[PDB]
Amino acid sequence: PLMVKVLDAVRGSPAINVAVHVFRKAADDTWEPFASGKTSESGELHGLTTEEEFVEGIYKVEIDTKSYWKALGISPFHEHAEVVFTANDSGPRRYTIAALLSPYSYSTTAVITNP
Amino acid sequence: PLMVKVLDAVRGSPAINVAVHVFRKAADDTWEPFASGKTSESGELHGLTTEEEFVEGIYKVEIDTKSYWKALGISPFHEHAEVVFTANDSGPRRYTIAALLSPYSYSTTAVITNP
Amino acid sequence: CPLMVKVLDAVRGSPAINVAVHVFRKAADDTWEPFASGKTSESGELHGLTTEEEFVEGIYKVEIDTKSYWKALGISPFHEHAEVVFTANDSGPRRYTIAALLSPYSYSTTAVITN
Amino acid sequence: CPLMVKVLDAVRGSPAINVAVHVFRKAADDTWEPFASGKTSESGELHGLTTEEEFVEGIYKVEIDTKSYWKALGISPFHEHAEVVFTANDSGPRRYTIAALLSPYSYSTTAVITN
Ligand SMILES: O=C(O)c1ccc2nc(-c3cc(Cl)cc(Cl)c3)oc2c1
Repeated sequence: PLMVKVLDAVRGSPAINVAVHVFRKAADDTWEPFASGKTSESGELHGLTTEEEFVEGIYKVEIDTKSYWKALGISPFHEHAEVVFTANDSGPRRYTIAALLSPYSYSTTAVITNP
Repeated sequence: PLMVKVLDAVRGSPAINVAVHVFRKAADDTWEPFASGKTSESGELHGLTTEEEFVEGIYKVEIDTKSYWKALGISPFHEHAEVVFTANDSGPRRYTIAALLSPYSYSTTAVITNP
Repeated sequence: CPLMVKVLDAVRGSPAINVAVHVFRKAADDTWEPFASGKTSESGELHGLTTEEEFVEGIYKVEIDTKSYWKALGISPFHEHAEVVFTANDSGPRRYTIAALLSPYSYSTTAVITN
Repeated sequence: CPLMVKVLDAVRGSPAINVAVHVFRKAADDTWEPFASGKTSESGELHGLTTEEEFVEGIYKVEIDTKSYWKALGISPFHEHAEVVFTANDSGPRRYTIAALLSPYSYSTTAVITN
């Protein structure tokens, strides 16, 4: 129910080995760690959560763009790319969070389907 | 060897039924029709060409964004989104041309892999 | 003068007017301390946030209230807000423009840093 | 005054300086007639392309010479050029800014139309 896809605009390739941390807002308004993982050779990160566990809430998907670029030897601008959204508030949906990275810019979009 | 993927930034969905025309620059410098098709329910267009037919050359992938938005009843800014590039000049590659559409904006990127 | 925020609307092809923007500075304890705020003008710009003396090196977060923007236009948006988190570095150029391009299910951001 | 082009560099976080830009008007026979051209300034902007009297309704193409830009910086780019093709419509607002954000394998463009 939650997938992350990351592309590299400098290389024209998937962004491989990008760390991604997902948080969910708790009742006390703090960000609780929810799931994390790394993008594969295809730039995709599957297996973050399950439909049972991915309940309604406000989620933050933090894509660790600085760590990605630094591991490539590049000094980038941003610390991370964040995507913050309410999920599953009209029932379960499947969400793909996609991002396109450059050293001084990024883009993100959501692809949401109803099973 | 050539796939096109189109996403809709207003709907948060694949862009379905987007017409795409591919041209290849001829020896006389005109744009020759090369292949065409429509995106599926997943926003993807497969089957445009073959590795035999997709020789070296300068290609133009024209994504018919105005026709897409007009079919949704929206008056958009652009006539189309174009992506013009040299392909297969260091041997065969597989190209994905991706685009993200809004009524007054679009983004495009390339994902290129070597089989 | 050292920091400007510019916000554009990809749906209407216009500046994003009267958008609330909050800037925070990361404190030593990793919390986000309020730093400056305002609303974008008719040109989508927010000037006068800080001065050279106040804008020291460090990590800053620019939060753009995209949800209220879209709702005021009668549009249901995906994101709670847009975030741009970056490091200010004195060894680079001296004026930072943080630009954002908004759609309901997507946003893009870039840095335009000049002397 | 009715038409301005602004070009930004997503790799360096800067304006895209000294980029050649050619504007064409679609003729009655569907060919592209030269209309105006220039090179972007230190701010990434190209002003003075046309006047109100000259800029009539019709379809225009703005070609940005991204390939030369990247090569002058020592970077191998994907695209031959970037294109932005749109209709000028008198029933909408009166000043058009065509903005482009460049990366080696990707570009984004938006319209900022104001009165
Ligand atoms: O090849 C695929 O399956 C695949 C999937 C998701 C994708 N998301 C994009 C995408 C995202 C942004 Cl934010 C801007 C642009 Cl231009 C493109 O391209 C994708 C390609």
